[PDB]
Amino acid sequence: FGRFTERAQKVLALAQEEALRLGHNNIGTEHILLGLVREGEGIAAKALQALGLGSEKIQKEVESLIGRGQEMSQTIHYTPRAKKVIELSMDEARKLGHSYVGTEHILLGLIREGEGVAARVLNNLGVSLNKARQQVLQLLGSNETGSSAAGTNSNANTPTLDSLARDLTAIAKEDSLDPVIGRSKEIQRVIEVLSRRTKNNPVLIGEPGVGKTAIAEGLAQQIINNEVPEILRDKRVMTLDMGTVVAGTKYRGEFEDRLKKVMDEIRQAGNIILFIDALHTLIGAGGAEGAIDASNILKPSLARGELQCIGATTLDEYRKYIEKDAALERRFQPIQVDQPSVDESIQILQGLRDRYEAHHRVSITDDAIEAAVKLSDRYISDRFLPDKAIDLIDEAGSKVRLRSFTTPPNLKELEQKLDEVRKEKDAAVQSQEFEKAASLRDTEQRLREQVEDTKKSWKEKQGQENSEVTVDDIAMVVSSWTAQTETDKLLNMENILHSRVIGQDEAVVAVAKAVRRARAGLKDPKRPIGSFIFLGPTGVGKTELARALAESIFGDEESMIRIDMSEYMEKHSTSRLVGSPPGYVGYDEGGQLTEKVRRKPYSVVLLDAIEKAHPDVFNILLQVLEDGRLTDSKGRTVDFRNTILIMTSNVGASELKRNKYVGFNVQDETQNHKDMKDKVMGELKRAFRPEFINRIDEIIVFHSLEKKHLTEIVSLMSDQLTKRLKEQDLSIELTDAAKAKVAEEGVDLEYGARPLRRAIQKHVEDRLSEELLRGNIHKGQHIVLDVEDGEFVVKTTA
Amino acid sequence: FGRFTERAQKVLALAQEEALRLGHNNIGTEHILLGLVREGEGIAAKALQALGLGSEKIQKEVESLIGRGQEMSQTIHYTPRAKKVIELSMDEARKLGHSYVGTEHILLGLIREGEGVAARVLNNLGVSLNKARQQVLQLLGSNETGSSAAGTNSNANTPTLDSLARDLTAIAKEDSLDPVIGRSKEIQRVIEVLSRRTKNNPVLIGEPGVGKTAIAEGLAQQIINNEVPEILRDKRVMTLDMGTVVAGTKYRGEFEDRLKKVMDEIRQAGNIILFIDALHTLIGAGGAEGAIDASNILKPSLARGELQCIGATTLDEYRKYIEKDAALERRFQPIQVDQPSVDESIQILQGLRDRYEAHHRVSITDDAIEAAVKLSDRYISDRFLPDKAIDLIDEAGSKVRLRSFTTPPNLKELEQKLDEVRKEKDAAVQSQEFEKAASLRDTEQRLREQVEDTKKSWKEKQGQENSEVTVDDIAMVVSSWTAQTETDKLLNMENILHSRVIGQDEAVVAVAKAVRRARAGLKDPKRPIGSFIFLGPTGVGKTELARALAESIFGDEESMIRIDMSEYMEKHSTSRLVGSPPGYVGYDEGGQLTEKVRRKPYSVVLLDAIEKAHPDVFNILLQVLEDGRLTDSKGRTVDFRNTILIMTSNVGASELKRNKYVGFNVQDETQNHKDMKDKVMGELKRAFRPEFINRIDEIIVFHSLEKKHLTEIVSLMSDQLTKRLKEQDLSIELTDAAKAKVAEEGVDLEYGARPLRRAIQKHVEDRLSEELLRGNIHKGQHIVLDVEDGEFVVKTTA
Repeated sequence: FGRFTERAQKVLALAQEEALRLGHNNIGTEHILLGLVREGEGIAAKALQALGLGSEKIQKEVESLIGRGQEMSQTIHYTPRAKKVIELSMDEARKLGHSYVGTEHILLGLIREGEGVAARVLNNLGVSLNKARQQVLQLLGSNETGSSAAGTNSNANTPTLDSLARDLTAIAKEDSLDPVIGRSKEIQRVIEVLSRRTKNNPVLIGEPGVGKTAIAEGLAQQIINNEVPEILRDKRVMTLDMGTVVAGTKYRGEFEDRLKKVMDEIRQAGNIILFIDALHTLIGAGGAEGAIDASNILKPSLARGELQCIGATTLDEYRKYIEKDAALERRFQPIQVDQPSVDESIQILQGLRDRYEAHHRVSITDDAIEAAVKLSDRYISDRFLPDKAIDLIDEAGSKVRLRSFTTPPNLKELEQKLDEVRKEKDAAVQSQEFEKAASLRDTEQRLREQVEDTKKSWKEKQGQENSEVTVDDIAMVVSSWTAQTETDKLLNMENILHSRVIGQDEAVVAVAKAVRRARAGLKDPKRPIGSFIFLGPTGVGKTELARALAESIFGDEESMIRIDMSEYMEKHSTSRLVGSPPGYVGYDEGGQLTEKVRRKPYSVVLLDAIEKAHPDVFNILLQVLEDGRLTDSKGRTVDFRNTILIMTSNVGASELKRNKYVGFNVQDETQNHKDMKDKVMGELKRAFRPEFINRIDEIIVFHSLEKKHLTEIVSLMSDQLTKRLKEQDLSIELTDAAKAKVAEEGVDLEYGARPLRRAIQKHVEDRLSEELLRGNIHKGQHIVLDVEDGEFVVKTTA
Repeated sequence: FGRFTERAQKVLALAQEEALRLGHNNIGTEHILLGLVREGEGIAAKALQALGLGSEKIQKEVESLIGRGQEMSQTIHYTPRAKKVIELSMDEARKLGHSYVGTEHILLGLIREGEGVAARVLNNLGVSLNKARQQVLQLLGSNETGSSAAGTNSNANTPTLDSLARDLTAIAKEDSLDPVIGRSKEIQRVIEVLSRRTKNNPVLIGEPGVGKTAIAEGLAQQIINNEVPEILRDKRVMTLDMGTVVAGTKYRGEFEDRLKKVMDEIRQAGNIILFIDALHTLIGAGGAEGAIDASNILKPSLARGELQCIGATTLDEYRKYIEKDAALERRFQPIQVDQPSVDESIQILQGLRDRYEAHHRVSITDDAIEAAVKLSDRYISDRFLPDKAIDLIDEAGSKVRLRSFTTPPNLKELEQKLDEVRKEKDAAVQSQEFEKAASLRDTEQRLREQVEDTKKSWKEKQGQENSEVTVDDIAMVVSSWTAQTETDKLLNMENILHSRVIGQDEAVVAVAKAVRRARAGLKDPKRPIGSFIFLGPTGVGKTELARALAESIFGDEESMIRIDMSEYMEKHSTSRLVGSPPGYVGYDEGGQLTEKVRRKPYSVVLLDAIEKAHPDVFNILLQVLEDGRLTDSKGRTVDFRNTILIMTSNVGASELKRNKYVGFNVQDETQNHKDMKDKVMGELKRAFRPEFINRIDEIIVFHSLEKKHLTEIVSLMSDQLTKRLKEQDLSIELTDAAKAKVAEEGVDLEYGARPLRRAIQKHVEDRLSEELLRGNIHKGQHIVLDVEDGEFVVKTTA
């Protein structure tokens, strides 16, 4: 039902006692009622005893019902009536100060459900339903136990400390104050700044937003025992809570007045610590609106150090307060608030991990924690390092906890069946159709037990799967977003990149391995997952791999940035004029490159044809390649952390486009291979500076046809064909038998490689469409245009 | 009289029984009254029997009104009295919770209609009208029908469930709400997210706009029966829904406070699931302004795992929450939600067909759905895949149902007469003018019946027509906007393109058929539905076809975007289209091309002069043709889906200007045809960079004239001639003989047939106008340019 204590449950179970003992085959509210009076000295029972009802008195009425009875007590469970009462009471005990459920609450809950079996039992045994709830109630209430109140055993403090406000020291006497998670060196660092009084205030600057407040609670604790100096010893800690300070008078003027009142009482000689949150706002410096200019009072008080205070200030705002002068900053002092970096991340995860067992399957395993962090860093995305983490851990740790209970095969189908019956049955009884309902009822109960037995027979599937939550689990979950499906993308990357790369087995494998290394959790996360320079030809080379990489790692062809370096041979912006240039490398930094990768920090950054472009532009790109950042535009830091940077180039192109053929011998395959496997890496060095090339994982080499890179261009256009009809309905393929025959038409010596789209168009597309309009193919079928007899044939494969 | 209960309708028809039985030829309320008291055990009847009125008592009065009576009962229908009583009863039923109006309500309806036939019957039989309505009320008029008394159980629920809101758990107990449509494996994938609590929130990302809420209703069901985790044994789903919260509160601060209360009740921790609909609005991040940043409360609540929630964010928004940090991603987690793609579309169509049943034309057919879907996808193509679809089926799904019943033999003329009568008759009857009315009345009812028989005579045309909404029906309707008669626009494309093109028989058939190929299905919808190069002379074929293509395929002449790629060169746009720092290649990527085509992604994109245009431009153009998309404008996707990219090319002209002369020789002309239709697609290739232009579907070559062509060009000029004067309200026509004499001026070896507009201007426009100005014809009569003796002749005919 929920969560209950004994006392409750006992009155309920006494109902079951009555199930067989009174023969109430399913036990109504009356048995629950009897239950209440029958635990004797339970608060419900006691109430009923006030009304004069003994276990007897209830039971006599109760016995006048079924009368001991159907002692088979078929379906020896509750009734729907009693199930309402139990559910009501439980919650009616939450309502009446009890997290779970107490005996009293069940009688009270009975009263609530005052039309049920209990209710009529009680209206037959005289006593009113509210007189009963009265009696239970007067054995609840008058709480104040486990609590009291205290100020400060000094309270020299009084005119201030009355007003205005909570004191961290006070609330920490019994310790009803949460840690909160650190930000641990910060708590130490607070005592550095706070046993100061011309740097009175530690001033916590960081993401708000992780829980700055954890650090603050730090101070309180350490002034007691014992990290603190003798300075911060012999002190009392008071928080300047903004709401009481503004008061019900609801003005800034009132806020200042109350804050002043604290400053006068500060006569404790700096032995009082006052906490001023958003101290910069109070200083009133920075912005076009200061947000009150308390700085005037605060400055001599802080400077004298009589006001010794605690600062919570915002990253930029804090600068814009110490700038104010001349002892304003003789308070605040900055301190790094922990927003977890990757190692720290792991530790945070772990700290609330075990508690993911409120929604079970996680915690466990260690490797998964590590994965959570690490796997996010290379695969998905710009997100914060512990947030990334914790999510994966829980994500997978649940994914599977359902797959337990989704493996009952799909014995959900059982549940489905039972419905059809009920219906049939019900409607049949309504006709009567007595026994014509009968068998349908019976058919139900067959089902009912069958259904339920196999949904919880896969509680064995819970003990089987439902904790393990590994790297693999975590990766699958990281992929959900985007080490199962983060390394399977990698491990089979080469296969995937080759199917949209035009040959160039060299290129595919080079990129494949470098990305597969980095993206599997083992390298290049700060910089691009692969920075690369690609020399090759085009359409039998480079671009097509840039596309294929975007597609495989990040999802979709068009998750690809694209900047032209030939414009960065700049002077296209003085008088030829090109998109919004402050002056062209300034365009790259100031807008184009940085904005685009900030937009997708999870994409193939494609810096096309770096080539003869200004080496200074390459220095700018070099910061991406090394650091994986640029800081530009408006002060944005653009995370190329989870990009794969691909720079194309070519000035070797011709050979890289010139075959690998048996053009005059088979040694023309194997030295043309070698020729291309040379031409990329030396035209690379000749194109631009080595410094550039040096922050590049691999030099991706693109070759050309044995027969074979050519026939892959045919298959790139033919694959654009195979892809394009499902959007309107229809599965199209040019069969490989035909992709070969279509490839036959792309040979001349003097012109090839390009005509292929068109010849696929004529011989496939055009041929299939002029046969589809006639009505030789139904919609949503698979259309293979094949060769079957050495000629085109449209065959279907659904 | 509406769709209402039988019991009502029965008292009404019983009036008709009294119509003939007492001879009250048209039935007043006494007969309705009689109906009421005579049905015995109807609530009205029973009431009247209380009041002391048996069928007898009423009928005695009724019989004393007429008795027997014209049993012929001339016009044996209702009259305004009885019809009012019915209208009234309905209102007397409205008040008693009956839209299905019953026996009581009519007796009640009588009461309403005091000093009427019922009413006076009752005031003669000593029964006061309100005592009668009383009597009915105190039987049926105290409705409590279908009582269950709502709710579930539970009481702890109070702070949450008070607020806000109809909980998912409630609606699935009796299954009182629609599923609606999933995304079923998604419901499983969501419950996975409810098996976790530090990635708590499944986050449904998709169009709003799908009926997403169906997946959410999913959860409820799977947590119940029965295979769901140990976690989700004790799970309850309680809803946080914004709409009720904002209503009657009208402040952001208060709204947030209510959301805080919702977060608080979650103390049932590890027993409760909270549904946050529009979780994205709450996150209040990723924009430049929030939508109320509740995220601050939700994120730590989720991290602690006390809150565990069901999230609906948005496509991009899931990123823009996971960015927020540092347990902001420990909230959201993505889930796949689809707006129906084309195959799904077919299923949507069919599913709601049966619900359009009150049209008897939607009904049917599989093929009709298929047409709707398939045709919509390629043609308009400006909406979404099932919506487009369902609209076509239904478009046709009346169009023909109207052709069923366009006019039953249009005796609306009959009615016109019957009117003339009404008047004639009326005014005669008004004077007396007795027999002078007689024949007029008689003429009236003569007419009247005559109307009605032929007004229902295309119910024989219903037994002929009354369903047909097949393929062709659908096609016609899509053509109405813009398989068979929309695909007749594709199949008969050549005919359509030639009629608004300057000859160019080569060009017309090539584009026509190539587009028709793609629009059948095969020839690339991912890519532009036609990529093309149009070579030849401009204005002498090219542009004019781009227009004509738009017209046949897309349904509008001027559904044509048009960008010049040569300005994107900056070669005639270093000084001509540019000034200040921003300029033209920036226009092409940055907005012009991408924005315009995103607006209409069903337009002829006409990319002017792409030979000598930027080599950078061609990389972009190639990307349009291949990928079918460009991603520019900082992340906008421009759908070159059912665009027809038409790239023009200056070169070719000379051969195209050579013609298939009637005489010159015979050898070279019919080989000049063959020469221009071949050589031109190769003058393209020699002029510039192949990779873009070959990765196009077809290379279209445009004549100028083909000698052969002239008399077709003149008839385009003549149609341009004849139309522009209609705007000013004059009808002119050139006879074909006269269009012929103009055609004489564009025969030609090498000069094409660009001169034909001008020569129509000189010999027609100018000539007719030089005859119109001189007062031979004056302002608003018909002007024929004829040839009669081989010479021009200006004729008048109006």
